[PDB]
Amino acid sequence: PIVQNQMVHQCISPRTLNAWVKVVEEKAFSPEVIPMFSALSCGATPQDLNTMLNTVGGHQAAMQMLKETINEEAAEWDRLHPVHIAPGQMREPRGSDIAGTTSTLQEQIGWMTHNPPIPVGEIYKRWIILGLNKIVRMYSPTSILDIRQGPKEPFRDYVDRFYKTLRAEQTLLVQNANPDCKTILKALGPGATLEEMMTACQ
Amino acid sequence: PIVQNQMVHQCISPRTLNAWVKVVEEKAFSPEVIPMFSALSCGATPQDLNTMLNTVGGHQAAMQMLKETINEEAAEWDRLHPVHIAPGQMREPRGSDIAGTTSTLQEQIGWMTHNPPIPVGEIYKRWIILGLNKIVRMYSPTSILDIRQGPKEPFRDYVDRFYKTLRAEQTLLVQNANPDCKTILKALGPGATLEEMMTACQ
Amino acid sequence: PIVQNQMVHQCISPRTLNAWVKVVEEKAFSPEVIPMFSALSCGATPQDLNTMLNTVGGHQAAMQMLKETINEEAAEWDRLHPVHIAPGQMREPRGSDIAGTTSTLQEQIGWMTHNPPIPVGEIYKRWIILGLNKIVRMYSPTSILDIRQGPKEPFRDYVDRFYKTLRAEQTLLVQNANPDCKTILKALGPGATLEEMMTACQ
Amino acid sequence: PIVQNQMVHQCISPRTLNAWVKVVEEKAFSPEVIPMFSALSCGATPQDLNTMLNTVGGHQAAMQMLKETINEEAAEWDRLHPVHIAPGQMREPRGSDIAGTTSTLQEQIGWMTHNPPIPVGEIYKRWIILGLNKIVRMYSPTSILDIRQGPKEPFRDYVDRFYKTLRAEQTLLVQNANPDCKTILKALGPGATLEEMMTACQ
Amino acid sequence: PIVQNQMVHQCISPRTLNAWVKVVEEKAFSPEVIPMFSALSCGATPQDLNTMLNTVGGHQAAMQMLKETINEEAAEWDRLHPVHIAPGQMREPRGSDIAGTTSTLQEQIGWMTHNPPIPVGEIYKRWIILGLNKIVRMYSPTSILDIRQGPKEPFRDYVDRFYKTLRAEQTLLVQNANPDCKTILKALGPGATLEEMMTACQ
Amino acid sequence: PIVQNQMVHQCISPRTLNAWVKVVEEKAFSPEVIPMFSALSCGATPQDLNTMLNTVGGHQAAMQMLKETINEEAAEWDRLHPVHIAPGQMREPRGSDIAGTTSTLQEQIGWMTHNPPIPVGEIYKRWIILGLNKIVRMYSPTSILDIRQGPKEPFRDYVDRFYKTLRAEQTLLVQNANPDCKTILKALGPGATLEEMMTACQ
Ligand SMILES: Cc1cn([C@H]2C[C@H](N=[N+]=[N-])[C@@H](COP(=O)(O)OP(=O)(O)OP(=O)(O)O)O2)c(=O)[nH]c1=O
Repeated sequence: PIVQNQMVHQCISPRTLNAWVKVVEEKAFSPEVIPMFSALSCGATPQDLNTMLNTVGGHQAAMQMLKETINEEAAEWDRLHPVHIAPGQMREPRGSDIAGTTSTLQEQIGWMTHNPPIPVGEIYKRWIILGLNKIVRMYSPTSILDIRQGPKEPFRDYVDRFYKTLRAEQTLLVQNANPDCKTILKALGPGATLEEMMTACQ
Repeated sequence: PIVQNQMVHQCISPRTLNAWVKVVEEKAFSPEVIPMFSALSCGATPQDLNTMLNTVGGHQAAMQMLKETINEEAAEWDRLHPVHIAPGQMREPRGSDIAGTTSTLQEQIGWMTHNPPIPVGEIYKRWIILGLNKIVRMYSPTSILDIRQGPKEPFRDYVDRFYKTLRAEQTLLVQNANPDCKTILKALGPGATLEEMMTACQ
Repeated sequence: PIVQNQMVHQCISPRTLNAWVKVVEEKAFSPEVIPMFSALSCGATPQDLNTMLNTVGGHQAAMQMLKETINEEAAEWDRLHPVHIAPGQMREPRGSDIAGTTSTLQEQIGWMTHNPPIPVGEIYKRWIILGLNKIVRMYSPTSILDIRQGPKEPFRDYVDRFYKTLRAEQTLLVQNANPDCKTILKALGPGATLEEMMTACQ
Repeated sequence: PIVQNQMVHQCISPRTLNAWVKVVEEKAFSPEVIPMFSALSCGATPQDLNTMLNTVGGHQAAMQMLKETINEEAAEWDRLHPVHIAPGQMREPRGSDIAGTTSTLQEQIGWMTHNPPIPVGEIYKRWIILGLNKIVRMYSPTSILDIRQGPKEPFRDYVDRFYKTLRAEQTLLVQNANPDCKTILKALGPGATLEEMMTACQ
Repeated sequence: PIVQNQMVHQCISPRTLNAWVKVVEEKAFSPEVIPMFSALSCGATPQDLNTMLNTVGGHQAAMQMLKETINEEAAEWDRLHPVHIAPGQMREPRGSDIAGTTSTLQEQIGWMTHNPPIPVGEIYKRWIILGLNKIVRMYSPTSILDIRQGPKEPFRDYVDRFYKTLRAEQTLLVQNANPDCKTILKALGPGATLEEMMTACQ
Repeated sequence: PIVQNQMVHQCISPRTLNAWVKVVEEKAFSPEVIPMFSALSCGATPQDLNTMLNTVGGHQAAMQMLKETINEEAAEWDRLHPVHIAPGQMREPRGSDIAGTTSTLQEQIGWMTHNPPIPVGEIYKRWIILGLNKIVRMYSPTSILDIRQGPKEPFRDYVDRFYKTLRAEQTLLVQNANPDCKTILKALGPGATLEEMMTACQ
């Protein structure tokens, strides 16, 4: 990553490397993996981002879908930012330089610490996150339409399932509630907060 | 977070990230989670606070109740602090900027390290804590009225249950004691400290 | 805590937070918990001390006895140090400011780094330790009078039990020894060191 | 490694040492070991690279194949960069100096921090990585031609196996799919992305 | 401890605290605990040394024997260094100040960072180590005279037991060897190294 | 160790201490322990080297063989570097000073940070490593002549055993291969690389 000493390059830590590999191993593509990715890659260069993605051993279908989204984003970058070199001067990054496949670490550092910065790390991160969100959505196993409260399922447990599903996938809460709770919730009227719904079906 | 070097931004550490996720996994919304949240988010920016909340994988009913409390606090902020920009100048934060959904990290840093500081991290933290306290109270499973000393339950064990319940929920200690201990405690008279009660029913 | 860079404030570390919670979980109020508390709270502000106490999830009988001892110490402080403010000047701490319930972190820092310092962290720590020692003594399960050497119990094992009990609770060693060892120890005469006693009953 | 303070030498950390040994123990020569090697050896001197390789206890067939590839790369270096010393001056590195077998740590440091640098650490790392890629390929147990979708195997599971194999080893995806999915995929037409294939056989 | 920034005081780390408690829990008073104690207390003040000793929960017979040895060493210090104060000046340490029971942390720091230093931490450490060596010797369960090679016990295993015993306790190696190995060893003649003995009875 | 701030002394870390003790516990004197020793003792003083050796609890036969090799190396040092003191001047180290048994930490530091340095830490380390290599060789359980490929043993598994043995101990690879693989390997002709042998007997 690049952090403050000046803005300097630091090696990615074993701690970070291991945190990410273990998140992926334990959580696969549950939606909460994405903010963890984002936070573990704070200050990442593109080289660091590729490290993190490359150190994942399974899920190679997902990793190939990700390469696809990256190549689409990189093609769109190049459409909007065609590149035209001057000895000792900073060249303009192309999509593949942002994605770290045709740029050196030194180039990456030169862009990211330029004044003003060309934040290649943050641009690449957004393309990766875009890819990862597609993957989360792909691997979401259940439609929110199939999350319905069981006859002895506590409302709270049902709400947990409901919003967990909506998170991966992205009135009905009441519609999908069991008969007894639905009756209570209908009687609460419109404008009830979630808190008030949950208290009423407790 | 922002800490002293100057007040500088530092990446959230894997240690912190993992500590918080593991607290939530092991303790759910026992009341002791709140001071742990507070201490793990020392110096947090709003971006860091969202990271911590976003990395929680379960409990999405609670996470949605929290969003509600945040949006109420943010609406009250905006009622009290309407915003009116000057090139290169610091804009005034709105509720959604404090909550980190419409402000950049750079803006956040600019507010929090301003002289005088606009402590958006601490303001957001208070809204989050307000939400989390509601959640603790919601998930408290037992009324203090139902904590009563068993006939062979050691007084100390009963007192532990009593104050654990009162903590989640927020004379009777004596009223709820078993017959034998209640007699002893009545004889102690008013003004007995807890220490003296516990020694008397040992 | 406040440590040297100047004396600066630093966030409490996840390491410290977790160490303390795990000590309490594994050791409850064995006497060795107290020096561990003391060492983990090195440089603590009152806010940090409250963090550490607040992050404990069980033992709420003990935590309430502790609040009592704190309020007594704070009432005695106020009796000895009544407080009489000048714009931009440092106010004098009251008991509740020392205990961190009515003082801000900034006030705490201002007292503790004043020249000369008003060491609110160290004063509060002593009140806490006073409370914790009462708790250790309360939860000590056995009178030293009931620690007696078993007929086949190795002397060393008996001495361990004896001094472990005396530590929680706070001639007889010989009196409480078994017949065979007592005879040997009586023959050693007065002035024997513990080492010499232990060697004689080996 | 050499990192920024100046570019200074730092001892390899126990954390790094243990991370690498544990990667190798758990993952052997799965392809994801290589980027982990690369990232754990960030800033490595040749001495550090030899440390990391030497601390591996098993896999000595692989370690000897690696020595072979290193000696070939070192022989090619010497062919392209023959060496011709001046008291107190920096000598030119030979292959065996790059590989750290005939150079001291001090020499290594002198090359790597020279202006301009003679990046012996990065040159050696590339030879090692070249060797490790041969080893990954050797130990790849399955031809991509033998990865075929089972009749009840979910497409996603089959794609994972397919790209995992291709990664170790380095139209057919459709050819190797089961009859039912192959029919769907043929109907999608050419130019389908992987995402669209995976959605169609879901 | 006191370490270099100036010589400054630093809080004892949770890492150190936990390392020591775990050594004692796992190893009791095997002789190898002593060098670990020494290395974990590098730069320790007397306050730190007391912390480390006080955080041990079991072994209170040993801890009381240690207090005895400390009080003897402290009495001998006072015999050799009687103390005779000048406002704002450094007083001379007595035994009990060296052992940290009557000296403050500030006094300790003032002695240890004086020019020239009065190394109270190192003096106390030597008294502690003296005590701990007595304890190691006390708890050594076996005389070296009872370590004899079994008829099918590998020589190496026997030598391990022999020198392990001698270490706790502090020609015969040959005398205590089994008949077959003793014959071989007698034939080797005098002046054989241990290496040569071990090779001969392999 | 001594590392860069100036070259300053730093305490050995609990991390290092524990890493070494655990390596020895898990790996005994497999050859890979030696490079781990070397890397964990980077910058070690002789005092640190003795710490590391002294903290090992088992293997006291090996530890005594090591003392022997050290005393031989130290006797050879003294033969080549006899010592002839000037108030406030640096004395010349004898073998026993290099091995840290008759030199103080301060002396050690004075030698190692002298300009030019008298690298007592590196000299002692080489004597230790010399000893440890003898120990590795002693405890190597099998002659390379007894490593022969089983009739259903995969060639790769056999090569692993072969080079693992050669490493502890320090044409035949083909001679010791099973009949079927030996035939293939004979047909490959001379000059085959290990890679080509392994591919041919796959
Ligand atoms: C002793 C022991 C530790 N662990 C883990 C628990 C801990 N997880 N986290 N932290 C690790 C210790 O690594 P940790 O102390 O976190 O080291 P690091 O992350 O490098 O931080 P620093 O060195 O303090 O700067 O080992 C275990 O799983 N089982 C065990 O028996």
